[PDB]
Amino acid sequence: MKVHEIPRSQLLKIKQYEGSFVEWYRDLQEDRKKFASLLFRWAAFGYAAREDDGATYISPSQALLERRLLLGDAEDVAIKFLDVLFKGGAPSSSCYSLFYEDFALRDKAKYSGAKREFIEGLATMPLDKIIERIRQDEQLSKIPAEEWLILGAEYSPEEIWEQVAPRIVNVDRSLGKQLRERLGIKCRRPHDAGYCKILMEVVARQLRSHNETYHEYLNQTHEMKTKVANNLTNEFDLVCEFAEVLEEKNYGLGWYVLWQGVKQALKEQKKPTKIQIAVDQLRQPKFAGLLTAKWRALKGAYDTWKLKKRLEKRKAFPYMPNWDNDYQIPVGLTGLGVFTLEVKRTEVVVDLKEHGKLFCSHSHYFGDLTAEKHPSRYHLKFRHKLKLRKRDSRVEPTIGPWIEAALREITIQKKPNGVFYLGLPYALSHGIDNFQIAKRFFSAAKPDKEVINGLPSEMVVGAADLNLSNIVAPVKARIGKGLEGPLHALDYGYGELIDGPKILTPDGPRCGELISLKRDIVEIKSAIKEFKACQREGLTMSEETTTWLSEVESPSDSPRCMIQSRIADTSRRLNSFKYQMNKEGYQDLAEALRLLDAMDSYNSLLESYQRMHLSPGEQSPKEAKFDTKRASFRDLLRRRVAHTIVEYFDDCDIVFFEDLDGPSDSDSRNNALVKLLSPRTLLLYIRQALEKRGIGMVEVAKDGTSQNNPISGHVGWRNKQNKSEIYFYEDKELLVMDADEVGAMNILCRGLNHSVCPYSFVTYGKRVKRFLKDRYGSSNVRFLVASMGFVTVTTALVGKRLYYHGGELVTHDLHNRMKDEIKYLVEKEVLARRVSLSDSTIKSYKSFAHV
RNA sequence: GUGCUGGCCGCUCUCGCUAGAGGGAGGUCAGAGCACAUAAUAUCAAUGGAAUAU
DNA sequence: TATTCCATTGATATTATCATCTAGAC
DNA sequence: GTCTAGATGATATACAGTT
Ligand SMILES: [Mg+2]
Repeated sequence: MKVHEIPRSQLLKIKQYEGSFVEWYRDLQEDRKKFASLLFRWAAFGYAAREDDGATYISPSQALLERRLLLGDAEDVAIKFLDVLFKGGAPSSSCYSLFYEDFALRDKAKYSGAKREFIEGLATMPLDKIIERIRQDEQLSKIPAEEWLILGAEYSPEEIWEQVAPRIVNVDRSLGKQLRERLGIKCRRPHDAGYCKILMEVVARQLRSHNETYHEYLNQTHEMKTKVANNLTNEFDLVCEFAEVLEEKNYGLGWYVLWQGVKQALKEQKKPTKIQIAVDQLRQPKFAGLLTAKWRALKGAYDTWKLKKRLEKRKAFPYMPNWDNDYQIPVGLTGLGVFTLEVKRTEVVVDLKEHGKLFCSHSHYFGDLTAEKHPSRYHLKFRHKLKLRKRDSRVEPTIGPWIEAALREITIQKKPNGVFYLGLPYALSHGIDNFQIAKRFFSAAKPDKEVINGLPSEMVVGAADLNLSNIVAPVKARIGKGLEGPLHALDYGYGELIDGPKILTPDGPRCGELISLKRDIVEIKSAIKEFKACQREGLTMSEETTTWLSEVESPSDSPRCMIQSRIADTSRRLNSFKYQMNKEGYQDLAEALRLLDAMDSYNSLLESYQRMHLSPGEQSPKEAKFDTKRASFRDLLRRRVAHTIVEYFDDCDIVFFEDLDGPSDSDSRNNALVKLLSPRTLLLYIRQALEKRGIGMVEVAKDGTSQNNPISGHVGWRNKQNKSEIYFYEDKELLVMDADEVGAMNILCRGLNHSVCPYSFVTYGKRVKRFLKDRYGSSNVRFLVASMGFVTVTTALVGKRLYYHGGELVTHDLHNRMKDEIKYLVEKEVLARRVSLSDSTIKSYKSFAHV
């Protein structure tokens, strides 16, 4: 009902409504706001003031003192009510009596089946079984186990229940009624049970969300403080002193600034540098200790200082939440409210008994929808259809497969434009077989034996590489117990390829022009930027820029006029591209990504151009625009990419992906480029789309999955001029391979290996511990260097990278030497040989295999 | 059902004019295939522009 | 190279998406 | 009967270069 079901949702537009629906909705929202605000004060939370960006705050003690005045003598009852409501679950399903005026308490506990079977089996149960059964139930725990034994022995179950039922009644079910009579709580409709139930559960949801957020926030602050306090060295003190000195000159620190300043301080300089204040401060005697520090220590000190600066920036408490926006109001079938669903020829009719009827329209998402009524649920059957708004289009209509789901609740919500929407959250049912093998077997370093015994004897698996160009590179294989082949699945057996590595979709013809357009936009931006500077000091623009600007036909020759001619020409081309791609439905995804990049650049060009007249000293801030067209196009592209991958892999069980990193902090130089791929949300969408078809997804370690040889495990050199080719040197021969089919193959190799074989590490964690225990004798070992950089593990080095190439560990230097050897060999234009990874003459894939 | 496109004409703004470029609302003429898990709250990091300094 | 102000975007955590007894009715 | 509405319901699946 909940363990093996997958929830999804979609909306229907409410065309019209009868009865007093709007009054009911408005009353619910107003009471939600009021009582959420009140119960936030009953639970004395600290919070930061919103008006001054959290400079000041209200301590928990002041909130506690104000609560003592607000509640008075009901102080203790409210605390118990709040504890029960915050814990949640079934023991708190009777809190709606805080609002309901006609609430009546039953004086006996419910005769549930779990207690029927307990009482009916008292005769045969020994004392140890009895005490172990009732040590977790708070109702049954009200009676000692020995008394249970005498009751079972001397009395019949029919009279046992009568003797016991009043004794084990839950005494926290009457707390709300105690508060309402004592504080005079009144809601808008105190004689409607469903109204009170819905209101209480919505308010409780909001308060529980804030409770969990608040506690994790207060925990994380202390965690950060302890982590800062555990790392204290001399370099940290020196870096703190250096950072303070720079802030007095309004300069501030950075990793590049510190590193390059230390680099440039040793060498005497003549020409002034971009980082000159830092260099001048670094040449002072009091920072001599920074100039002789080792790189690892300097990096660690910088990291600790960065953590300290982030820690000092946090507020004391989170903001008080804003309750003003509307909530989705849920109504169900066993008590929350009452609704009936009727699918008609042209409408969907939702019947709320005494709050009117809602008439809704049909979707193409819920195509050919039918609903069948069952005792406490609806069975939904529908399909997806193409929406073609053009009446006479040449596209042949398509229809998807059937979908069967279970519906038990509905939601109602109002959009800010004044339209009402009905949400239908349904649940799909699939076997939890594929999702448990992915989480318990393939994500574990050492799976337990009973997991291994339950695995099937055959599997189909896949792997894929995702990039900004040639978006997807997939590979499909089949593994099984008792099979033979090049692929070795750890703890499971062997397997052989089904569909070798390839590139699913190459880039389109229009990708070349969409880069020239962005180059032109950036060049115009530079022209504007230097025109302003030359205007300020009464100089003249350089001849190169004037020659470039004069290439477009213009009605004048002054620079401002030439820059405006260039901007008009550049947007005539962007609009043409947008129109042409929208005409076809955005067939190519790489072209769409390039178009998005060009549009983003053009927006900055316009923003710069609008401020082309400002005078020194005066600032101009950004102006708010209520535009959401870019966010709806960017989202459409991510969903379309997730669909291509899931459509390719529709017959697999497990799919392997590398866990990519999202945009980074200020120290990264290319995080504007990775915001455009935007990888983490793409992975989320891929997981959601695979999960709708009962396919498991695993994320494997990514370091070195683009540098090892899939066949022999040797390192290669990836060309800098062209990133789509990688070169290897084996058997005194030079070989070349595609660097996207190498990534997919290495991802498949690491997935089948549970990511235990490392690419590089420091002289541990579960993966490295298992690798050390299996490849070598034991996990408690030390390392000594030998020969020309090879390492021998013995049962010394500290803090050094060690790489695994070809089955042996090697030191950092030998890895550099091998890559350099390949580089010098290729620089001499030595002809290489093409190797295909889908060859059927390959006898073993040795990449990331330690056994 | 939700989402994503241009040309042309007035009006109205900001900037410039040896000269035009851009924004907003509206009218009109066209274009239009393939995706869809729906919400509330909180928190962190960056992107772009402008001014300032070595 | 750095600082400050605006508005917008990527990402990650919480809260959610009912079942079964009982008392009245008719 | 069988409805249909209100008050009450045992505990709990990993790991740490890449775009
Ligand atoms: Mg790649």
